[PDB]
Amino acid sequence: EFPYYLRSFLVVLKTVLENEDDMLLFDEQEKGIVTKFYQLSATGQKLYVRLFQRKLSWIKMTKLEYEEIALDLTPVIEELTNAGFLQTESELQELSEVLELLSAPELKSLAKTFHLVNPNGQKQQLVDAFLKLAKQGIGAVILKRAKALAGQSVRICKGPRAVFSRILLLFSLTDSMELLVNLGRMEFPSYTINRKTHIFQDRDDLIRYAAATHMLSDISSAMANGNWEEAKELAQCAKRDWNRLKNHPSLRCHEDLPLFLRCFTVGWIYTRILSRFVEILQRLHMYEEAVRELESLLSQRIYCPDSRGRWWDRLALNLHQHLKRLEPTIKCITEGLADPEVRTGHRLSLYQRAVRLRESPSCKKFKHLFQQLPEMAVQDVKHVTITGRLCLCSVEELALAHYRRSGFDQGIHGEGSTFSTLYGLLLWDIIFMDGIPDVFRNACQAFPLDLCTDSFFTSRRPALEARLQLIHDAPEESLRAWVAATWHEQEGRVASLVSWDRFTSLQQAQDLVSCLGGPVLSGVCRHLAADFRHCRGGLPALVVWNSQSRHFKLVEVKGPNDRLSHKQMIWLAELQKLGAEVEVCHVVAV
Amino acid sequence: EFPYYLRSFLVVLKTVLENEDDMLLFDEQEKGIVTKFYQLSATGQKLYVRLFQRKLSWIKMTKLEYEEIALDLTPVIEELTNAGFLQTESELQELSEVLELLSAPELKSLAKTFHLVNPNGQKQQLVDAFLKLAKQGIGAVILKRAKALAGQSVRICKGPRAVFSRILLLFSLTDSMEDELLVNLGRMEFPSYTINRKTHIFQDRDDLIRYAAATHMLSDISSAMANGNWEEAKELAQCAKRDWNRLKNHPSLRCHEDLPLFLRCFTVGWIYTRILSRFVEILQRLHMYEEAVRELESLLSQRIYCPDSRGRWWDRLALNLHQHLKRLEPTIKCITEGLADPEVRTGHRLSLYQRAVRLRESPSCKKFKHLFQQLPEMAVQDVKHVTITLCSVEELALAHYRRSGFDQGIHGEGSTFSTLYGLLLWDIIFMDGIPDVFRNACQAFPLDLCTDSFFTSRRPALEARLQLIHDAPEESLRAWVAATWHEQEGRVASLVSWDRFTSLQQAQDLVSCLGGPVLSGVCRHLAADFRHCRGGLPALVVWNSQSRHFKLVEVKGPNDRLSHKQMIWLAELQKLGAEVEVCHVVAV
DNA sequence: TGCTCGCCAC
DNA sequence: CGTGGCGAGC
DNA sequence: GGCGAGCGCTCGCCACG
Repeated sequence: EFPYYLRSFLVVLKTVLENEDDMLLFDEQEKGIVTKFYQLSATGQKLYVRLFQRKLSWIKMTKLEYEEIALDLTPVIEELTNAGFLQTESELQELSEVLELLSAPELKSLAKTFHLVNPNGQKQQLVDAFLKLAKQGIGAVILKRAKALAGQSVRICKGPRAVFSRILLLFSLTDSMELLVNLGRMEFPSYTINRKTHIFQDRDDLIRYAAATHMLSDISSAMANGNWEEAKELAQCAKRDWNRLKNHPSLRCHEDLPLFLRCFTVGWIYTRILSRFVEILQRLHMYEEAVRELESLLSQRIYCPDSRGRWWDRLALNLHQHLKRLEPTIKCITEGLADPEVRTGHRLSLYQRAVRLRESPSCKKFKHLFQQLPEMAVQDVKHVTITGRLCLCSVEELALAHYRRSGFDQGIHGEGSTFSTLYGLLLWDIIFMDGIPDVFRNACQAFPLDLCTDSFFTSRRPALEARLQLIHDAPEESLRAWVAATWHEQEGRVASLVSWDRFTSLQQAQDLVSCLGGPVLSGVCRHLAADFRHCRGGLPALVVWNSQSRHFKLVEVKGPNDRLSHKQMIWLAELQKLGAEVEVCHVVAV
Repeated sequence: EFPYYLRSFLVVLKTVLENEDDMLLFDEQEKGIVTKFYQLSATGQKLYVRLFQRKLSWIKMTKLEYEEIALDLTPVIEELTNAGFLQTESELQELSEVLELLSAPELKSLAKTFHLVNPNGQKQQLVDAFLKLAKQGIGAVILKRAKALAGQSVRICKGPRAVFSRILLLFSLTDSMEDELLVNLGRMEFPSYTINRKTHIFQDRDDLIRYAAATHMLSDISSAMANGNWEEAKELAQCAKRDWNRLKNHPSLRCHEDLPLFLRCFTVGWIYTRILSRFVEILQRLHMYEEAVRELESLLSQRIYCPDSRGRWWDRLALNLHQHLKRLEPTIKCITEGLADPEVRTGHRLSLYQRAVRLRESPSCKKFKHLFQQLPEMAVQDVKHVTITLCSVEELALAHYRRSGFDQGIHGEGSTFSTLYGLLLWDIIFMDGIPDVFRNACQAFPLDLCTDSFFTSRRPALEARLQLIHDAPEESLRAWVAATWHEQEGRVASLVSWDRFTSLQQAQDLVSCLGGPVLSGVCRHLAADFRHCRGGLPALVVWNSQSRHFKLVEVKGPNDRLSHKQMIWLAELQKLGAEVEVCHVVAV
């Protein structure tokens, strides 16, 4: 009677409409459109939302079926059309739009009808042949005959759609760079909402934000399908639209935001776009151009500081191998090493490349450029080998089976989620504490907005310092009981850090915290609090333990062609320093 | 002083009364009613007809205004009541009947009176609330209070009304299903022919009555559908469906099967078949494609009624399976049986074939290849399309061709050619000696017009006239047209639009441009297959009156697409050497 | 084919 | 001020 | 041709920056 998708859509509208500063990002005609939506019948509201969730494009009216709403949708379509929310095929005026709507057999059929050569050609080829054929006019005729085949067709009008689209964005900004159906059914974590800052300066700021989003979505799509040439041109235009925008007043206010909010601005999105542009240029072998763009990204310090390590490291790689330019390479590593935002994984990666360069014929002469190098070296781990199966049932599953043979009856393979879940269970009320401005912006967040930022720790330092000492010296019964508290009071609530299914039971989690002990846990929680983005990624694939003796090993698992990455090497050593027993398990090919 | 509606009503009575066998389809009291009507006063006759043309429903006497009948209608009402033609509110005893008679203020007023919750509700909601409330009776009280509001009121008595109703039907059978007696009657001059009865259409008085009630039901259902009342339309059809199978092998049907096709359309079974055919459209509007298909298979499983419709049926059946149902092999079977069926005329045939080609040529259907082997190679040629950028979509096209040098032009659709056909072949279309096509003096067309036997019954005269037209020089064409025009202008023929041409001269100029071969071709198609020919003809005919260049144009705006029939006829005209075009108007 | 719009005697 | 929710007429 | 109704959308009022 009152279905989930509508309920969830109604919640979102209510929230955004409630907030006056958000409403300042719409002009009067746009506000009027939301009003008009509210004026629609309930059957009208249902159809619009079912169409708004669909791909923005025409759909066949005989494929519309929502029996619970109306047996025959025609008069509802009519209402939505009269109100300016939907169009019918009367407004189908682009040949490409209609050619996009037709299936393959149909397109083929139409092709034979017009005596189109090579009709067996793939859809893009057919569409292009028709369109070219129209450039002999004839286009109008191909159009009408296609529409006859399509039958009655409807599309959401793009004006109103983009309004709701930007409202969506405003409601959940952290999903933009990451609609979700389950919303009616998911239980969210507890916290008190506390909003303090305007994120978007104005209507136009939102619109530029939205267009950046769609571009990023376009480019991503192209890359996924191996269309790197198309991906490049779209990126180059996007690149042009960004420089053509840098000048705008709203950016000045974005630059004033702390990092964990700054990620929800137009500029941050284009920076992400530029970062993918780097990968695209390389796939296309344009290593020269990739390098200037990298130097450009690295020359500014407002956006994506978290990414700098990835950038420096790729820049060096392109110089060292792609460009073979040895002295700027050394320069790069030294600046990179000097960059305080680079976390230890990429740092180790950069250094490792310096050593490599300082020790081959190529670089004997530049000896005086290598003096600044710190002697940051990383400890040795214990290494075993096992045989594989296949060409593979999951490497990790094979490892797990072997350690169960070696007397480790318990074992988990959540990667970073293992520890991050324990972190979550031990520090829940601090992660979600009140008094920290702007970290909670709606009641449907899975995490504080500053979580993956340096200011997470600095903003909760007193509480964090007191909790980490309390864990470090906590008795085993304390550890188990703290975990149980959070587990019992929060189980099911959706927290991005926590995997409610990672452990088979509270008891398993209690047994694990007992084996790890307070000192280790404290060490791990400190690193995650202090530097979450970097820390989360280098954690061992596996934890296995003997439930009687509480002997445990934290295992990184490596098949053929699999080798420790820099981050993983930095973390295995750190764990080893906390006295935890660590191992690298290699599966060998069968 | 003697108005059209009465004149026309008098003609209808005259015609039916004239035929003694038709009069046998009423009993004595019913005949007596018609006598009493003729007994009724001239002011009386006027009021009765004005009320007979209204819905069968109560009317307030204080809402009656007909100064042309009487300044005070009270005694006229009284005459009609005493004679048993109207009933007054003394016989108003049904709650629903009275609740249907009240307007909005009144229903609201009554609502306050009985302490109804929401007297501000809409009328139908109030009517329904009162009627439910009456299901507790208290009906009598709601009735009297409603009548107090209505005032003095009358309704046409249903017995006598149904007699006149069947008389009307007998006069003009092709008005009965028309929805899916006419006014001029005193003033229209009808074509010449000889009156010719040879078959009884109705086996008995009862068969006629069942026929008439089927007609009214079909008319009811059709009305509902037209208003988008598809749910009510469905129920009505379901009942009608029940009444037909409830009757099926009844004695009267045997005699209906004996009738030639052009009378068979005036029998109960044919009407229910039409009803079931609307049933198909209803089920599809309701998306009930499963149920639609059994009904189609059922209508196609009998071959006594509506062979004209078989093409529509086959084609819809194929589409429903091919789309939505997606059941590929029976679809192919269906199309092939359809294509095999000699009743299917060329428009739907083309439509069926088109669908076969589509199915025969996609990966989904490679395997069924052995089911396509019988396929005849009936193909229809591709025509040329031009485009230009409301006002008059037809009017815009007309203006454009005037700019392109075609100073004359007619937005005539099929009536343009059908009118020319009429003017060139009138005396043969209406020639004497052909049994059963002319049954009374008030027909607008021969009864066999829409039937196979139209052509076969006039074949020798047609063959000789079509050859004569094929070789006719301009001057012959102009002269023949003028002859018929001058001797028949004004006569009501359904084929002929006396206003389609601006003048005789325009029609003569057009026949001069078309020439004999084209005209011959057109007349042959219309004679051979009139129903199908009439519908597919181009929206426009435009011509240059000096050079006699003409173009036949079909016009398509946004959301406007060539139908199968139109594609078949553009090709045919092109084959006769006429220049044809499809003109698309694109949005500005 | 736009279109806001639904019938009832003339 | 400027804005837009927002409740009575054609 | 007559309208009997339905009925969804402007114009002012207030609040809220």
